[PDB]
Amino acid sequence: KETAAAKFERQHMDSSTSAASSSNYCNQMMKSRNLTKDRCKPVNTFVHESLADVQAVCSQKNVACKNGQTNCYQSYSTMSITDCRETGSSKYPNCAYKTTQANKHIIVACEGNPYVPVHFDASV
Ligand SMILES: [Cl-]
Ligand SMILES: [Cl-]
Ligand SMILES: [Cl-]
Ligand SMILES: [Cl-]
Repeated sequence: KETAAAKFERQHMDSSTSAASSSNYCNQMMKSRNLTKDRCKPVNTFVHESLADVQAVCSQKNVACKNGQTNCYQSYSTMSITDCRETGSSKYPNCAYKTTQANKHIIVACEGNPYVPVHFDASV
């Protein structure tokens, strides 16, 4: 029922902040974006750029996706992102995440009309 594009926005977009603030950013966002609902999603990246700038990556550098598909695009410039990863001591339903803020290029898979981001492949 959620479209592929809407799910990417929900899981990866956080334009309201320019960078992860505290070490608690991931616990708060993973919960409020409903990613710790049935289980603890183990890894998740949030992008702190406008939605228009992330959508523009679909017209940037075409590269292969880790899975071998070729609809992946790497942003030309670096972007503010937050990596959220469960700690060794996280346990549904008490999900615990490590927050790591960084500035790097993002790689996303794009599809449809309009051609927008539908999957977050990696960051470099
Ligand atoms: Cl949509
Ligand atoms: Cl939701
Ligand atoms: Cl991710
Ligand atoms: Cl994804």
